[PDB]
Amino acid sequence: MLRIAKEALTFDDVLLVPAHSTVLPNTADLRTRLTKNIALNIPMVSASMDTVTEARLAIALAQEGGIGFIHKNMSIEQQAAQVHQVKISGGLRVGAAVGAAPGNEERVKALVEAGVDVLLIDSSHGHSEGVLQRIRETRAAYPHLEIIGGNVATAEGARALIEAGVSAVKVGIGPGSICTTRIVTGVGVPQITAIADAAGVANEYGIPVIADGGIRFSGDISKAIAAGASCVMVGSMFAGTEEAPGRSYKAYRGMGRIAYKGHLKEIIHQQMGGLRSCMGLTGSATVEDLRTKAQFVRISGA
Amino acid sequence: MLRIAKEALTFDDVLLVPAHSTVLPNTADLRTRLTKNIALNIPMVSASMDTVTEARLAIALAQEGGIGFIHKNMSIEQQAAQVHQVKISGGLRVGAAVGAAPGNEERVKALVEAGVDVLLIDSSHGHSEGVLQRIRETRAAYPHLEIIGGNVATAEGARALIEAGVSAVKVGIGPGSICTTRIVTGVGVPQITAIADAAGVANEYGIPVIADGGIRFSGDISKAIAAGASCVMVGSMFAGTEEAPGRSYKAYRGMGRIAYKGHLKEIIHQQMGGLRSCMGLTGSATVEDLRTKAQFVRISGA
Amino acid sequence: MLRIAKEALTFDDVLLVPAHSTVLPNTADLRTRLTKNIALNIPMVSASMDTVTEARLAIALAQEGGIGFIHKNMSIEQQAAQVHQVKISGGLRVGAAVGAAPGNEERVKALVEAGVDVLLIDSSHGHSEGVLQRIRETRAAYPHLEIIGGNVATAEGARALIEAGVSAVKVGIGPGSICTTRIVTGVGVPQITAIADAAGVANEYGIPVIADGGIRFSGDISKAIAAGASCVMVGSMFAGTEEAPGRSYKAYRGMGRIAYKGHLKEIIHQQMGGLRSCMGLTGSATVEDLRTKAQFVRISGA
Amino acid sequence: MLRIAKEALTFDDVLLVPAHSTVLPNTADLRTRLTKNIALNIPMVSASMDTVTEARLAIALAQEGGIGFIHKNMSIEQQAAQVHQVKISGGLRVGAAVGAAPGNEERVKALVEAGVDVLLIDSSHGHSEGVLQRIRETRAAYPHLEIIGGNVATAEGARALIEAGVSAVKVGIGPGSICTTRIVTGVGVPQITAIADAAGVANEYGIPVIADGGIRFSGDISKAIAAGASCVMVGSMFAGTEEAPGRSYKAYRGMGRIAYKGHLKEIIHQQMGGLRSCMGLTGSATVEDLRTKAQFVRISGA
Ligand SMILES: O=c1[nH]c(=O)c2[nH+]cn([C@@H]3O[C@H](COP(=O)(O)O)[C@@H](O)[C@H]3O)c2[nH]1
Ligand SMILES: O=c1[nH]c(=O)c2[nH+]cn([C@@H]3O[C@H](COP(=O)(O)O)[C@@H](O)[C@H]3O)c2[nH]1
Ligand SMILES: O=c1[nH]c(=O)c2[nH+]cn([C@@H]3O[C@H](COP(=O)(O)O)[C@@H](O)[C@H]3O)c2[nH]1
Ligand SMILES: O=c1[nH]c(=O)c2[nH+]cn([C@@H]3O[C@H](COP(=O)(O)O)[C@@H](O)[C@H]3O)c2[nH]1
Ligand SMILES: [Cl-]
Ligand SMILES: [Cl-]
Ligand SMILES: [Cl-]
Ligand SMILES: [Cl-]
Ligand SMILES: [Cl-]
Ligand SMILES: [Cl-]
Ligand SMILES: [Cl-]
Ligand SMILES: [Cl-]
Repeated sequence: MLRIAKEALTFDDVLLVPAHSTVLPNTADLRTRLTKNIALNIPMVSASMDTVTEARLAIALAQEGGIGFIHKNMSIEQQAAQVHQVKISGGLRVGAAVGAAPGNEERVKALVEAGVDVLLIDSSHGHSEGVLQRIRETRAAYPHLEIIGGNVATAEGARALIEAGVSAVKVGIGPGSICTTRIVTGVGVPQITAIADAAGVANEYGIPVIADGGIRFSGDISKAIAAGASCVMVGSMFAGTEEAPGRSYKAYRGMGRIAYKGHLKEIIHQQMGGLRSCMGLTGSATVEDLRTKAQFVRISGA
Repeated sequence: MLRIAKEALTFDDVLLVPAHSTVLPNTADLRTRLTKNIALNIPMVSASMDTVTEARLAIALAQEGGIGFIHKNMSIEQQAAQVHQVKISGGLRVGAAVGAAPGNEERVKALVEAGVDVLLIDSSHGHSEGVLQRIRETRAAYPHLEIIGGNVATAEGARALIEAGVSAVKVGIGPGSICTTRIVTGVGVPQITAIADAAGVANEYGIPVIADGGIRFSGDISKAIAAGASCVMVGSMFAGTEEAPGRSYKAYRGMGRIAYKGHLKEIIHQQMGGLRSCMGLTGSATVEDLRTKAQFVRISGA
Repeated sequence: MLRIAKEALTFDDVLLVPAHSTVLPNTADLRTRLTKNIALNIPMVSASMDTVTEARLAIALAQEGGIGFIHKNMSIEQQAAQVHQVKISGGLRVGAAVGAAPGNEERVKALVEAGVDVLLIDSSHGHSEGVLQRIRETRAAYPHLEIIGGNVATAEGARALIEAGVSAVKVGIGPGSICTTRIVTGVGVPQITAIADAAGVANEYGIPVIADGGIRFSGDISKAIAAGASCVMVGSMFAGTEEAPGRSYKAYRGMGRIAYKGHLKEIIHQQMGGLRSCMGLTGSATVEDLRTKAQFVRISGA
Repeated sequence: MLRIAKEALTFDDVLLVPAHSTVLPNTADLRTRLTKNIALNIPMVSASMDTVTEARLAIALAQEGGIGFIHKNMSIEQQAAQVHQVKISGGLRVGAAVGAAPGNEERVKALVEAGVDVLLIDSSHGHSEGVLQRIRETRAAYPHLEIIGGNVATAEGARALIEAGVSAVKVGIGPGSICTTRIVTGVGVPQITAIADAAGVANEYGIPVIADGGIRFSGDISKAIAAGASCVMVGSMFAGTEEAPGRSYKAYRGMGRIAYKGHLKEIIHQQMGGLRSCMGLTGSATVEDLRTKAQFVRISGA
């Protein structure tokens, strides 16, 4: 009667199962892929948000083995110069975001001319035909440009993005800490099922999946990876750091205030320490082992 | 052993699934049906409550494309005059409510003579034989009058109302924000299952279903429609507005105080903006697409 | 692997389903049975607790159509005299409780000689052999005495009580508002499943089931009856009334303080008004209709 | 798609079912086994934590019929002397913990020479090859030494420990009140399923299982035993007692403050009183009856 496609699971619905292990946390290999052709030293990227990622944060994150996505709420001169700034600070990679509306061609051109490593075409709805069309137009114009498209939350959405020409699929409709999509629209898919459904398709093509939204604790990063993600995208977790664009707070807002957190490097150290522990507990030598072989148990939340 | 008919779902048990879309929010078509023969420009109607709907609110809502139901807790002169007031403010439609007890014939006659577009026969229990009898008596007396009957929460209740002669079925036993039915009586059906069960029957006859109770957020409106409703009836959401009959509050009570909310037009704008977004995300060009083709996922609430 | 007998449901797991009805709340028939041979005008009895039932409350409740159980924490003279007090206030019925330990014979004799209508043999564990033995000894000694035995929470426990000679089975292990059994012992059965399992057996013999514990709201009374109970036993709900043995409170304690509630008659009126409403909504003309024909839906608690 | 091994249950997901009983709480037999060759008078052991167990607590617990595990965060002289202290206070048994890193041989030798009854090889991950290797090395060196290995949370982990030479398997990954494993790593198994899976294997060899972590209330002890554990290990429950190493608190920290609790003997008395009650309710004459024959119901947590 009611058209229910299936049950869907979020981070708090599952735990990872410990397994025989020869991995110690300090020996775990955190290397992974952002896109088909771009490797990362750690599985973390920053959100393309005007309170999270500008050049300073992008530099800090790349030095720690991640990549930042310069947000689009700035002029092209400003966004190209930020790209260039990162590129000259010693062979660092950088991304930049553009919207999916028509008229973005000059922004894309400037970013590409500035040496951007990866273009993110950011949308609240990656399965929208206008998004697919922007990706197809960009891929035709720039046959060798690494392109992330998103966000999707289904197998069919991931397949559509891949067939539009993306280099990586970004997943997340509903899960972000801002919570407006779900409440305002009634649309979303719990993020563990969303990642798995997208990865089920993406794996067939060797296309990485990026898990975007809902990461609160380092345990969520492990679960996101085990569900099939190659890396995670975080906004709230890095907002309020020194590097982000009677107590001290910084603005965090949807594209609210967050308590000051100090320097990004310590946050990243704590988060990856958790991941390293999980890899020791699950016997995962590499991110790929975690992503393809670790097992979950479903829990009640009692 | 225990006589359990089935499991039943409420709004918080489900999310809508994003889908391929050529719909933009500004292009979504919000037109729908209130009854077999009455169209609405937006899928919203107001509750027949003495703290929610009198002439002023009914006028404001009709100007925005909805319809109001003038409550019955007033004399006939008063209720007929309120009907007339709305009708003369420029070709606006209006409803009015009457109780299901015997002796309502003169009230119904006066409302009909005042030009009421739709008569609501309101009951806490639409599957009661006394209600069915009042609907049958009214339908026989006024063969062409649009009549809403309710409330029901089951397939069998919807079928009984239709067989009594209603023009639309109103659903909701248990879900209203007042919460007394469930707590006091132990009776109710979670509203997403209630809407779907009623729509399963009503669809066979082209009879609209009105989802009444439990709408807190614009996301609930989308879900109600996707479960099979043609429009939603709201009480709490409009109570406390300027138009409803050291902080400022208005009474909201069952047939309690609610913080002042300003003008109805802004509320309606925000609520329909959410619905338009959901339609963009689900690829629903029209209310009918959302109502008949969108899909849900079941969630745990973790 | 894990020895799980089945899933079990409490009051908050279920709702009653509305049904076709010719019953109005004021026409509902609240008569029921306490025991095989004792009728009640309403389905309520009071707990045998030293902060709930002495003669004054027992009188008030019997005048409203219920029956009270004089608690045992008093001497025999005191407990017999309390029995007699109720019996002389105009043809009122009364119960009295005794413990299940050996040595209760003189207490039982005195109660029987005082005219007690029903003897309650009260235990936290009715399936204990010592309890069954006390019931068997009492039944042999007093072949015509109405005897309630309890508490049990299973089919097998109900069958054992019946085979020991009880006139009614009292159900409840775990559900009481005091909550110590569950927390301290880890033992219990959710009360809706407990009632149904016990009634499944008891019905085969025409033996009533009394639902004891966990009743918070009048909705719980309806659900208890629909699960198979003939009446409900309440402690917290009547504790703190005028009649029970800078704000005003009375002691409520396990065999804590409760806010003063005024007179018992108003409480009973409100509780039975809820039940009458439920019977109108479910089309239950009599307690037996509710107990044997009404249907539930299972809910998530979202 | 998603690699989910199964659903898993914690203490709050289940209740024990009452059963026919000839057991009174005062007649229940609390004797059990710690290891293959070490009996206990009550099923309780203390955690090897630097805020829970040193000689004073170990003595007090052994006098009540349990055994304590002297923690390792002290020198060998200190840890051997603490062992000796307990051994001379009148034929008391004592355990001691060592880490699983290489270099522990002299610590183990000193503990064994001091008369330690049981060696605990403590790890957050008992299925780690380094742990299995330390157990195998210890078993080869000390063919007759009772050795506890842990912690594991799976059948396969329990089997690995047994095949490494342990005398008892300790279970718990994720359940401890400190909660860091789950949150930081995303790894864990709900403790009732973890105990049952481990006991399913261990039972085949007559090897006891020790349930470690998550015990808050005496009801949890009963459930842990019924799930298959022979005894429980507690940290938080004994931290803050007089004997543990403007209000009064003691440190409780992971290997935080806890309110002062008075003397250990009263805590143990209350906890075992709950267990005795559960055994009366379930008809379990002995710990083995509870561990192998009692039944659970699954509950929703409403
Ligand atoms: O519900 C939303 N309302 C918004 O206004 C919004 N803006 C961004 N995003 C998305 O949230 C992601 C970051 O989520 P977290 O704060 O949980 O890391 C981001 O990376 C986006 O995918 C939004 N989600
Ligand atoms: O539980 C209830 N006790 C009452 O006294 C009551 N009065 C009205 N209604 C119903 O609630 C609907 C409006 O519900 P919301 O405030 O959730 O919009 C209305 O449209 C009615 O269907 C009641 N429900
Ligand atoms: O957990 C418990 N600890 C106690 O000390 C206790 N004493 C009584 N009872 C039982 O609770 C019933 C009344 O429960 P309510 O307050 O929910 O009506 C009573 O009728 C009893 O069945 C107890 N339960
Ligand atoms: O999540 C954890 N973080 C820690 O730092 C930690 N240290 C000890 N343990 C384990 O917790 C057990 C005691 O748990 P309880 O306080 O629940 O009795 C102990 O017996 C250990 O198994 C830890 N768990
Ligand atoms: Cl999608
Ligand atoms: Cl989520
Ligand atoms: Cl109905
Ligand atoms: Cl609902
Ligand atoms: Cl029982
Ligand atoms: Cl219960
Ligand atoms: Cl394990
Ligand atoms: Cl747990």
